[PDB]
Amino acid sequence: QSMLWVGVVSIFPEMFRAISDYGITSRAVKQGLLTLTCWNPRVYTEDRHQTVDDRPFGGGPGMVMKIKPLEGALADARQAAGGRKAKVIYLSPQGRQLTQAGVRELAEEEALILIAGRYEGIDERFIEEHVDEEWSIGDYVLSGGELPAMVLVDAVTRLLPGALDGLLDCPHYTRPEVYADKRVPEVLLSGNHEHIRRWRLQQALGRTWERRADLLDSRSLSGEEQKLLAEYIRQRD
Amino acid sequence: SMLWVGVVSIFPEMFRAISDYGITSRAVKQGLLTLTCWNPRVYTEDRHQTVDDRPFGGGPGMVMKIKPLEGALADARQAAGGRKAKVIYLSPQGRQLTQAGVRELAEEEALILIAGRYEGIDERFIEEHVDEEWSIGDYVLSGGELPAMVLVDAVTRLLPGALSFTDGLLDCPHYTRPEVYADKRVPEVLLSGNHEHIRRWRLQQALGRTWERRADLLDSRSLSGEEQKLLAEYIRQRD
Ligand SMILES: C[S@@+](CC[C@H](N)C(=O)[O-])C[C@H]1O[C@@H](n2cnc3c(N)ncnc32)[C@H](O)[C@@H]1O
Ligand SMILES: CCN(CC)Cc1ccc(CNC(=O)c2csc3nc[nH]c(=O)c23)cc1
Repeated sequence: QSMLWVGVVSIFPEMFRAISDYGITSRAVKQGLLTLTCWNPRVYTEDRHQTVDDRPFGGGPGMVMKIKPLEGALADARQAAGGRKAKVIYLSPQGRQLTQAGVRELAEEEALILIAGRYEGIDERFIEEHVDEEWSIGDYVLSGGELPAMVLVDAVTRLLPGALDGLLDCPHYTRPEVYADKRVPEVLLSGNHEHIRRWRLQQALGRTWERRADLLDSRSLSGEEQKLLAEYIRQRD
Repeated sequence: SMLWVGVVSIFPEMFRAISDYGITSRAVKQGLLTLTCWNPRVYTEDRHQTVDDRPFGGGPGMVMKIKPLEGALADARQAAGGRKAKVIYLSPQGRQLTQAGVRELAEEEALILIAGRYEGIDERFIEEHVDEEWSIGDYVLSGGELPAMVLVDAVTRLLPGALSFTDGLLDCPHYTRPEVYADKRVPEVLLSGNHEHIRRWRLQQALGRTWERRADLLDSRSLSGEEQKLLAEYIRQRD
C-alpha cells in the first residue's frame, strides 16, 4: 500500500538505521509511505567466511565485488517488489550526478532497488545486465555506496506526498536581538511583511549570485528579481 | 590519532553508521581517526527551551539558536587540544564538495563539523565561528548528518594506512571471475595482455567513459597527445 518501495543491496544493512530510525524517512516508514527493506549479499555466499570480494581481472590494486552474491540479493530484492515497476540503481562515482531534477524524476517511481557497491566496485557485465541507471552524489570518492544510497532515499522521500527554484536561501536570525556585538537586521525587527518578503528575496538572489552564479545561468531572472539583485550588488562593499 | 573529528548534531547516535562500520570504523580502531559528538540540546540555558526557536521577521520554519551551538562548539574546541581545528558548516548554501576539497580537508589535524536540520542557523554564529561551508550536491536533504558522514568517509580513505576524480577522469570498468558471465566475456586485453597493454586500455576506457558521461570534466582538464589518440580511438571504435 506504500507509495514507494525501496530495496537496498548492501553488505552493511545495519548502517541504514540512520534513515530508518531518524527523520522524514523514518516517519514515512511508520506512516507507510515508504517500505524500507535491505538485502545483504553476504547471506547469498557459498562459503563459511562469507567472502564477497573477488580479485580483479588484469591485476591492479583493489578487489571487485563477487558477482554470484550480488546476483542472489538482487533476485531476492526483485522478488519482494512484486508487480511494482522497479528501477535498479547502482550508486557509482561514474554515474549521472544527482541534482534535484533527478530527485523529482526518481520520486515518480513506484519501486527502487539501490545497489551499494564496495571495494573497487561491481563487474561491468553485471551493470550491463541488471542495472537500469547509475547515480553519483558528487565529484568525490567514498569507501562505499551506503551513505550515497541513504542520501538518495532521504532526497526522494521529502517529495513523497504526506511525508512533510534554483535560488539559495536568505540568512536566518533568532533570539537574542543583539548577541556578541552583532545585531539582527532592522528590516526584520521593525518592517512590513512584504518588505521582509522583499529583503529575504533580495538576500536569496544576492547570496546565489555571490556563491552559486552557475545556478543563475540555469535560472531566467524576472524584472522584479533583476532589480532586487542590481540593488544587492550595488548596495554591497 | 592522525585526524580528530568532532560533530555538532542533535542526532549524535546517527554517527554509529560510520563509527561501527567500514573504513572509518577500521580507522577509529587502528587509531588513525578520533570521532566525537556534541549534542547542542545538552547546552541550552534551561532544559525547557528547545534548540529550535522562531525566525525574526516571521515566515514559515524554525531557526537554530546561537547559544546552544556556541556551547557545543566551545566544548568541541576544548576537547581538540593543541590541534589546529577547522570549523565546517555542512549546508546546501556552501560551495560544493569535490575530491579536490577532500584532499585539502585530509591535510587538517582536527575538524569540527556542524550538522543542522531542516531549520536554518543564525547567520551571526556562521559569521563568527564557521571557517568553511560545504554542500555535498545540488539536492535537498532533511539535515547535515548524512553530509557530515559523507565528508568523514571521503576524508578517512586518504588517511595513510586506512585502505575517479583523482586525475580529473572517471574510472575504467572492472571485471572479475568468471571469464564469461551472462553471454558477456571479459575483454581479452585483461585475460591475455601485459601490464602495459592493460594500463593503455584502462586509460582509454577512463577517457572514453569521462567523454561519454562527464564531458564537462574534459573541458576543465587538458588532453595530451597520447590521450587524444586513445580518446579518438575510443570514440571511432565505440559503436
Ligand atoms: C572506492 S568507491 C569507487 C571506486 C571507483 N571510482 C569505481 O567505482 O570504479 C566504491 C563504491 O562506493 C560508492 N561510491 C563512492 N563514491 C560515490 C559517490 N560519489 N557517489 C555515489 N556512490 C559512490 C559506489 O557504490 C562504488 O562502487
Ligand atoms: C531553513 C532554510 N531551508 C529552506 C526552508 C533550507 C535548507 C536548510 C537545510 C537543509 C538541510 N540540508 C543540509 O543540512 C545539508 C547539509 S550539507 C548539504 N548538502 C546538500 N544538500 C543538503 O541539503 C545539505 C535543507 C534546506
